[PDB]
Amino acid sequence: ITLLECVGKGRYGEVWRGSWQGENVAVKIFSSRDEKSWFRETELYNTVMLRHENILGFIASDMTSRHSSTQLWLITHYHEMGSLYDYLQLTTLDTVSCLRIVLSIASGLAHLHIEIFGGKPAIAHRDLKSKNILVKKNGQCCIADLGLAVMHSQSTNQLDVGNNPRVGTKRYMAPEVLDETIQVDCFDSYKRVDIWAFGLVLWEVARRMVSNGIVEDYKPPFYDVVPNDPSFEDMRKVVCVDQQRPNIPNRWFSDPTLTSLAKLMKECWYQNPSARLTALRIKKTLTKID
Amino acid sequence: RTVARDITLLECVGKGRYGEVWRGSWQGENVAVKIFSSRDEKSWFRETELYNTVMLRHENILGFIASDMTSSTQLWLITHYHEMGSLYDYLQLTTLDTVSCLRIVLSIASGLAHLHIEIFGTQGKPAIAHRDLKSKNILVKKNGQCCIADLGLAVMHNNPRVGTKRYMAPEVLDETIQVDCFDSYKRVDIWAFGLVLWEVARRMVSNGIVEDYKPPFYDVVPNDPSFEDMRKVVCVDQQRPNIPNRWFSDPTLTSLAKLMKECWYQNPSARLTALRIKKTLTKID
Ligand SMILES: COc1cc(-c2cncc(-c3ccc(C4CCN(C)CC4)cc3)c2C)cc(OC)c1OC
Ligand SMILES: COc1cc(-c2cncc(-c3ccc(C4CCN(C)CC4)cc3)c2C)cc(OC)c1OC
Ligand SMILES: COc1cc(-c2cncc(-c3ccc(C4CCN(C)CC4)cc3)c2C)cc(OC)c1OC
Repeated sequence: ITLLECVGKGRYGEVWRGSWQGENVAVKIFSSRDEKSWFRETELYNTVMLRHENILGFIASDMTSRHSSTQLWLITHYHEMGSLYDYLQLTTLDTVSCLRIVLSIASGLAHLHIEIFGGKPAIAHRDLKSKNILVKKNGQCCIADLGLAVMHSQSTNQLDVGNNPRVGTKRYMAPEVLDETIQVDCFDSYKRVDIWAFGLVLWEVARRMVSNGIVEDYKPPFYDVVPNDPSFEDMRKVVCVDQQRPNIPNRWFSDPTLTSLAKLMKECWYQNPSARLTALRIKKTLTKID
Repeated sequence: RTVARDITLLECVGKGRYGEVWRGSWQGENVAVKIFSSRDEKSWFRETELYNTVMLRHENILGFIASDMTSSTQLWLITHYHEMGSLYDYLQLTTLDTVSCLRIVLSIASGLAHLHIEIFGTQGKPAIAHRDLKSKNILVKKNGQCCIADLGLAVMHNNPRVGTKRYMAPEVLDETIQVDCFDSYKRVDIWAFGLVLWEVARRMVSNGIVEDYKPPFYDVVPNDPSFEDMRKVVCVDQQRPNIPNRWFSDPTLTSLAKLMKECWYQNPSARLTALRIKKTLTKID
């Protein structure tokens, strides 16, 4: 592997565009601060039946050490168009491209959430957001970063919540995460947190779909109501105390597709987690829209 | 930067149900490569999770180089390579003198005490119990010291895998072990250590005499002894390995026999600690 170009740097570590046997690959180099995400992602990618067109493709994971220095690498497919967050900054969507994106995300999420016997455990992501979705050259997306994932099997009644003090991205946390009332030993609780975050992603995408010559600028969820670099408490205030949800631009109600998407995202945002749609129902609804 | 991950596999040095171990070459140096069967993936996951928690570095612990998952899934553990092989291998083709026998057993005690001890701080470690100590899980280094290998069953203060039945302590065989008490697992390691000390002491020459290499309980259980075979010997009959008369003519072997007795008490809380074993060994000879 030759590391060519740094494509991301934060507290998790860095991601590099790398060359391997002539092909681009993505190399995530973890900080020791996030070593538990490296191990969790490795446990999740050990599932051969995780493999799916809308899940970021695994190549290898390695821990290498000499003396007191440890290197933690995750190597995946490389998507040169980058994340959905990057794509939406500068590009607008037509109806077909908007539905293709959101159906591909629903398809990946339903794949994660549903157990296959024989297989793959049921999986909840816990950090779904537009920076954790990659855009592929076919116009479908794939879901990335399983470092916070929770696994469940109904066949053995086993829940595996892993060992990771990391929490989800604050801007996308559901009300029950922000108020810390979430039932921690309930697998359905985790799926419902993913559905809340999916609704926010739907909103980010729909804003960029043109209708009647109008589009909204890219904004992240709750851009207008919290400080820059919002705290956990900043998010709790708007989501839990103020009962805020992302505003639906009135121009959407002129367009059948955006009217349907607004209905879908509202059914992701109930404060009652058990009222929210399932990923399978979202996928079926998006298979029927326009 | 170009990261070279070119490992060449040269010769297979071990093959079991676990998988295989190869002598390999990495940047001109010998490394050992363990290739796991999918049947024993939990052992790779446990050892990897442990090393991702605490990067153990100790002269008497097999040196960690890398843990690799490649996409079925292939799971590889890469360590230092010890050309003299396992203590089990080594004791079949050599006898020992007083100095080499003590250096072997004190190095094992040193590795085990390092596993067992909690050290506070950024630079520290959780306490660890091995749970499968035996002569095949100890390697002989060129300098005459040993190192402990295989943390697949280790616990920090796997899965279908259980300890090697020949070396199981009485409380494991009678299922009385207090499973939520970390000290219980240390005491299981001390039992197994005592058996290893017996295996090594047999091969130490005194007055021109040596015993043949044998595994513990060779005279009272079959090959691949069952759980019931072991329970009847160790729990019901309370048998222990034989101390030959000739040891009692040798001050070193007399001291070693006393030490192994203090590793084999039926009551696990009566057994010596690894630290107390080290101290005793430093005062022999
Ligand atoms: C695991 O295995 C082996 C690896 C290597 C090896 C090869 N390339 C680069 C490195 C390296 C360089 C520099 C740092 C540090 C420098 C100080 N600070 C800034 C943090 C980072 C870390 C690591 C290494 C250690 C050599 C070995 O020996 C020949 C190994 O053993 C077989
Ligand atoms: C989310 O998580 C993971 C993602 C990836 C990954 C895979 N393909 C492509 C990328 C990418 C490439 C390029 C850009 C551009 C965007 C715009 N521009 C201003 C600079 C950079 C962004 C992103 C990434 C980040 C790999 C990972 O692991 C190896 C991930 O972690 C699991
Ligand atoms: C117990 O466990 C592990 C052990 C090892 C390991 C490390 N050095 C050397 C060896 C070895 C080499 C050579 C022989 C024999 C064969 C050839 N003939 C010339 C006689 C000598 C035996 C043994 C091993 C098996 C590595 C492991 O992992 C990578 C182990 O698992 C954690």
